[PDB]
Amino acid sequence: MKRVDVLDSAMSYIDVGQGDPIVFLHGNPTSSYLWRNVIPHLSDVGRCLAPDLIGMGASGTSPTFSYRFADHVRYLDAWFEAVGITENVVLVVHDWGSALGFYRALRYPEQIAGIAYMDALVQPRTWAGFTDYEPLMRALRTEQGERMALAENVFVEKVVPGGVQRQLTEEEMAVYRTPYPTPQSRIPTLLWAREIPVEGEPADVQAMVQEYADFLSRSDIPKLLIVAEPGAILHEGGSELDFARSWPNQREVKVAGRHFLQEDSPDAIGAAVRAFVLDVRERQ
Amino acid sequence: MKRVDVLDSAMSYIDVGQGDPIVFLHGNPTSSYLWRNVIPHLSDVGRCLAPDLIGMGASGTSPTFSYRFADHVRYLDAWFEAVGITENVVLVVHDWGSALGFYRALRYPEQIAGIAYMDALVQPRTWAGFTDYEPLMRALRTEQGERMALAENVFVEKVVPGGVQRQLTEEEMAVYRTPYPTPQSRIPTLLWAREIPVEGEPADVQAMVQEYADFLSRSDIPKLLIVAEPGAILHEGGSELDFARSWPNQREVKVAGRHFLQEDSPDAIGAAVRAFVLDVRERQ
Repeated sequence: MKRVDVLDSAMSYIDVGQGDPIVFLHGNPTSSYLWRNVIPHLSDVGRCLAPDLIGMGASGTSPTFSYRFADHVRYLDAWFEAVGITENVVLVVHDWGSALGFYRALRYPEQIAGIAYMDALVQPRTWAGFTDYEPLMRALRTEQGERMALAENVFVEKVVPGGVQRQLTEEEMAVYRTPYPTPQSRIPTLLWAREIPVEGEPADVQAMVQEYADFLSRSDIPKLLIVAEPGAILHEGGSELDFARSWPNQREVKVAGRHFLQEDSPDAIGAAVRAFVLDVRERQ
Repeated sequence: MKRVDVLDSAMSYIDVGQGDPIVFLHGNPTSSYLWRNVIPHLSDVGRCLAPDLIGMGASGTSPTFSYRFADHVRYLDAWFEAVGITENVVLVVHDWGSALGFYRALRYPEQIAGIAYMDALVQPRTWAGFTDYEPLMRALRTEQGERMALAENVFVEKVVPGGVQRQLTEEEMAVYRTPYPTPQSRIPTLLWAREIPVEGEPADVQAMVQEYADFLSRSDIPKLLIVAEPGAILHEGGSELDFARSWPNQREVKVAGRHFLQEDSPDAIGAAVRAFVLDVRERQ
């Protein structure tokens, strides 16, 4: 991995290949590791970059423990600028990664050549859309959350295995556990749970997400929507997937998987993203 | 103790006596407990209020783990407004409590009848000014701080006993460690170490503290400076105590103690504050 100072911390990142950039943004509680089997379908047709968000993966931590969505936006902005990823960017995004990439395309659309997204935060959430996850996420946003996320590491020990159809090896789980050895190291996972805009709160993230939803639903940026079956956030019959399916200049591809679909169908995801990237580069 | 909702958390506070308000503000890593033997010298001549800052004492925690100085400013502002402590207020402040009270004085001087302060943050600091705390406070502002503050709870187990001349009882230490049973509960103590403006950094805190320093050094608000012998932040020979003695309309008293002087001379402190308060109310 490479590494670069960002603000008061340091961000590690995968950087393999040549050409126009293809940026892979992970979510909670994962890292660039999640993309390991998808990137090889792309590293001969583009410069693949996959950063670990601050406090996650192999990256540095926030010395002020500033782990809100706004903080991650600032850290990732600093990373884009430091590395020079400002022209003809294909974003490949998932979970909070989508929120970060969507927001970036909102503010710098001239820099974005295309967006491929999966189980994404496409608009502010409602509790109905959480379906199977509603009791857990609700509890994480009450005072129980400190125990569940920090003392019990629930995202790594339960959400990750729950969100994969196949059985993870012990080495895979060891990799996912590596950034989070102590309760005081797991604050980013709790914050990501508490930052989700659900029916108005938190109001600042709700505003940012509403803004990029309003923009992307009218933006002619080329898009690939990868839908997992049965999926999680974006699922058949759900209001959020319906909204995503309204977006313009968009193609859709279906693959097998739950929330962490990369662990179940990486080759199909990589093949779809590769067709997309070639198509997008054709019209530059 | 009383308790009131403030922003997204809840603040516990002592509220005893009646009449014009006298507000006692503690710093790192203490709580209103620090004033327990000072308030009885005042509660027959004023409404004494002593809030525990968010994440400390008996108060609720910050669900987003937002523990910077500006966050505490917002939470304490919400307390001031909810309890309506906005007229004829005498501030009795110490350590980071002083920064908060000073900053309140800066923005709403019409609400402030007088300020009694001890071992306070009167202006941005220099590393020399730290004297024998310099090794600790340098280390905490490096990557070792997480181990020292979160894993070892250095501020409660070491800094508090080291800042009192007498030996603290078992019950006293049991109280002081009550908010901090786990590493993930100790984030406020580390944030407080990292937020001190030292030689320009952090720059936002430095701007705030410089602003209230410029203001208070020229303000005619009545002041009582309680100087501890030998003290810690405000010591003989130091530039910070010299600047503090620059401040107008001020009376100075001396008592025995180190940083946590309330634990060694609470009756002297209480008598000085009571005298100051009665004078302030007589002139108002």
